[PDB]
Amino acid sequence: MKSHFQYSTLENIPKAFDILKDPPKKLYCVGDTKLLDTPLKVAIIGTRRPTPYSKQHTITLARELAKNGAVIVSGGALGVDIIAQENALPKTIMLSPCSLDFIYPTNNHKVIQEIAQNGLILSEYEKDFMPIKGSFLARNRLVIALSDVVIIPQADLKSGSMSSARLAQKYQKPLFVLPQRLNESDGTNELLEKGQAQGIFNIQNFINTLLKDYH
Amino acid sequence: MKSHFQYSTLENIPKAFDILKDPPKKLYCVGDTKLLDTPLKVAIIGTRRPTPYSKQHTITLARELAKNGAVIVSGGALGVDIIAQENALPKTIMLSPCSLDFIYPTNNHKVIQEIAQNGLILSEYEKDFMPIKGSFLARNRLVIALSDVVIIPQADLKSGSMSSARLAQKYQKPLFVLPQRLNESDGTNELLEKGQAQGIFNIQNFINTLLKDYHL
Repeated sequence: MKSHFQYSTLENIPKAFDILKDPPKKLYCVGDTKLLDTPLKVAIIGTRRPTPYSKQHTITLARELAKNGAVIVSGGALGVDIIAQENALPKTIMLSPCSLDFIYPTNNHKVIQEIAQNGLILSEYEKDFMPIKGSFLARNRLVIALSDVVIIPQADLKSGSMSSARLAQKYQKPLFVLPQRLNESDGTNELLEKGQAQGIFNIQNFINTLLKDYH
Repeated sequence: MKSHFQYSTLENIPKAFDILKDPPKKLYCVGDTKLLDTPLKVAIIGTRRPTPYSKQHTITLARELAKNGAVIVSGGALGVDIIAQENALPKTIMLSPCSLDFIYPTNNHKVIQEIAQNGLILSEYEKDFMPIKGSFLARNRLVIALSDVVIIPQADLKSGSMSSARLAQKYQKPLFVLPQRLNESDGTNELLEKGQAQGIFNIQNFINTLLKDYHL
């Protein structure tokens, strides 16, 4: 699926990538590259199949933060990713697991089009490049490193969101998860039992605290 | 409603009550007083109207703890209390808000009767004393001071579970809650919010850890 994206290259790889053990040598971009300068970047990632409960609060989170000047970052994946990005428009950055001439995943072509138009997409791949196992993971570390804080509304064990969790750990990014009933979001509950993550027990409080610390 | 319980007076006020500001000077008992002499006592208290979700883990906790020699302590009220006490039998202790010649609430008379037979019921009140707004609260202090740990599976704000939660804090009893969605039980989520309580994110781990800390 061709995007028909007229995309350039980004002058300077942002400072945030410096922390990487294997930084990206070059980045391609489409849309507003001035979202890269913002005070607060929040990564919102998670399962491809969120419950109406997870979805509902992801929307609230993405919207509220975006409304108050935060920028949402994700991978455009089905589920939490795309839900969070679409509801943060225009203040949202996507890290693509494929080159900017393609659209992945194809099911989200609609929102990805709006992001390229109103937000920002970045790729570590020049052109005619499609996703393979290792390219998702590599895209992932970019989302985690670019962001100040990581929210994972819902996730299972041994998932990509757990990979990312481990990344948020070693890159000292604060990890936040939505409270979930036992057995409904194992991944996020394990992060909670291990103190590897902080719970969001009040949306208004979690967001206001976060704005105050940057703002 | 008469209980028709034959009951007595406890020989010794348990030491756990000395931490109270206003310890009870006499306690009345029916059932098995040797349940007072156990290593570990867990209060399980909460809303009268639990979700199937909260009921199911309340059940697992009461049963798995009782199975392994813990004693479950509660107040015999509708919902969480009675669910926990029924599932812990015979290892359960109830603190009654009325004298032991009465049964309250009447609808729990079946499980309360089983507790009188195989568990232990205690009361601050000698006889001819039916529950009043204040005997419920007085009874709550006895629940928290007797226990070593406190579990509140689910609860709303402005509730009795909440006045008890303060008591746990005031009396330094580690306080635990079930994971609950936003806007579902605001009392227990407020306790997580304010760092006043610890969440139970793995039932089996919570239980094994609890049993090992008390050498069971």
